[PDB]
Amino acid sequence: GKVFGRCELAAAMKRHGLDNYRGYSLGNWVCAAKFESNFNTQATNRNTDGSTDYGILQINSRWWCNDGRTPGSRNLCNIPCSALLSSDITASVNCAKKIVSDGNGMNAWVAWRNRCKGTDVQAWIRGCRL
Repeated sequence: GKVFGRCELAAAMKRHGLDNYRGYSLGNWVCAAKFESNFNTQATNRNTDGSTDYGILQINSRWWCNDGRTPGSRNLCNIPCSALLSSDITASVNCAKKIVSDGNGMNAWVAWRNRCKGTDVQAWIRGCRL
């Protein structure tokens, strides 16, 4: 397992191209992870509706990843949801990119919309080596 630190996650996300990706500066992505999962790569939220949110960015199994148990599955990231529980952030970052590339803002992430949008998101990367 793994729980990231803020700056460790910022650096990994930047190595994966997230700083300014589709108009979202790096702190947006760190803030989203903070409030979605508290940086826990294995965070898993199982919803009454039968879908589940997986990993550090709490990506959902209806549209985005396949867990084989969710009605209406589209698997638009073309990954098993297990890949979103990895200690390495590859699948989560690539799927987060795909979400935005499929026409969704960051507003897809409830924690970003509710905790991060409009704030000084740069604070989430302040003092980090990048």
